[PDB]
Amino acid sequence: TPSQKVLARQEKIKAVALELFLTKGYQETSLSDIIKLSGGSYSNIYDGFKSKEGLFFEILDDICKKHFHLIYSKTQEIKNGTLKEILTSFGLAFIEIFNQPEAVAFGKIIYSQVYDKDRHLANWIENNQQNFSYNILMGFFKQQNNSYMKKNAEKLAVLFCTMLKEPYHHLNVLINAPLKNKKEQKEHVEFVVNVFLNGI
Amino acid sequence: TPSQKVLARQEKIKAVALELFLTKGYQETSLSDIIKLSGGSYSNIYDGFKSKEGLFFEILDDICKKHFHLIYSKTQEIKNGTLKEILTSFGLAFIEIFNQPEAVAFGKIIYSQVYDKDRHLANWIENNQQNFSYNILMGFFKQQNNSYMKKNAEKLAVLFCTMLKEPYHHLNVLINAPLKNKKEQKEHVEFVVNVFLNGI
Ligand SMILES: C[C@@H](CCC(=O)NCCS(=O)(=O)O)[C@H]1CC[C@H]2[C@@H]3[C@H](O)C[C@H]4C[C@@H](O)CC[C@]4(C)[C@H]3C[C@H](O)[C@]12C
Ligand SMILES: C[C@@H](CCC(=O)NCCS(=O)(=O)O)[C@H]1CC[C@H]2[C@@H]3[C@H](O)C[C@H]4C[C@@H](O)CC[C@]4(C)[C@H]3C[C@H](O)[C@]12C
Repeated sequence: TPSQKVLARQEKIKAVALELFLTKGYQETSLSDIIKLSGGSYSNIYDGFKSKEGLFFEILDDICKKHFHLIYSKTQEIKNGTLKEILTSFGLAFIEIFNQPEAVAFGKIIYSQVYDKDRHLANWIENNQQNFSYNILMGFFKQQNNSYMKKNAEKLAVLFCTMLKEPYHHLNVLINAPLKNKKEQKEHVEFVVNVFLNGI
Repeated sequence: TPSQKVLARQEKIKAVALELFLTKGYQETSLSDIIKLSGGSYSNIYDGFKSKEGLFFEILDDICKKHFHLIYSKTQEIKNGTLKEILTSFGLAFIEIFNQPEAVAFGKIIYSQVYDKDRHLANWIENNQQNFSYNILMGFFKQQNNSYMKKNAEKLAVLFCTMLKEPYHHLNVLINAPLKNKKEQKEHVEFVVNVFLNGI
């Protein structure tokens, strides 16, 4: 179908963009580099891919959606659902995702944009709030028959993700600190889940 | 004294460096810009100020020391010392420090260095571990007559600072999200202190 060829073309451009970002580097790579190796698979006209930044964020679109459904699945595998084991299932999947080299590579690209005057990032984050994983946790907190947990649901979701992610991701990104292996992941999630549920 | 003039000279160069960073911008500013308006108050020779990055991190040296002693004082004002009120005194001072425009401006400079091949940042962080504020909390946790708190002291210190700082600072820095006013600060610290001490 024409629509399928359209989508196949978009995917070729994104893969080319990503490959350049990884080999040549995000800052080194220009739009014309991407048009160049996309060939005539990109005709300058019909695109919403109007820039290097726009393409990066189209790639991020997909990755966010992919991570969301993966975390959601792992979490909804548990039907029984104590808060402790839902936290723990969310935690394990979330932290694993942040301990891949990819998470660091993308992290660096985003950090490097701190002085961008086009505000692609702010627009992206504001237009995609519903696609972030913390929403998954937020939904469970609501379901909890607890005054405190329903009313603070979003902030608790965000608190939990933060305790898991930081400052480890920040250090992976800024000074390329070592990732956590599987065991350390497990340990950190459990450590965090206890403090969160039961306090020190 | 010669030693006092030496120090006065160093301070002039740092103030010039900082002023440029704030008005012209960190990336826009070059070492020669700094030498330029430092005048002959900088003779190229005796300095350890061998670069724009080195100067930035000399400025950061002072700021870190200043924040450390300020938090330490506010914390040691309390002699009575329940864990709750020591956490709360550390929290209020810490979060206030991160909700100043300065914290954001410096944050952006650091983030922008993510692709620096000189690794000034990693060296700086590794050489100044003892000067970070989390050490203050770490010391209290040790003093607590608690097996769990003494053995995890550093990680608990780092956990607490993180729950306070993130992801708010990250968003101030990346997309210039609004700072918390005094009331929101107070609210967040208390919110966080409860979860930390007592769990949800
Ligand atoms: C800026 C970070 C803050 C997280 C967030 O957006 N929380 C919202 C809090 S709030 O209720 O609106 O206050 C997140 C948001 C989007 C994140 C990035 C997108 O997630 C990019 C991905 C790649 C993925 O595997 C997820 C991690 C990551 C490599 C992210 C790193 C980064 O620190 C970002 C920018
Ligand atoms: C990278 C951040 C992580 C904090 C940290 O170093 N924790 C150590 C954890 S661990 O036990 O070694 O694992 C911190 C460390 C030094 C921090 C920067 C220095 O603090 C620069 C200052 C300016 C000050 O007012 C403090 C905040 C800040 C504007 C910082 C922002 C930033 O996110 C940094 C880089």
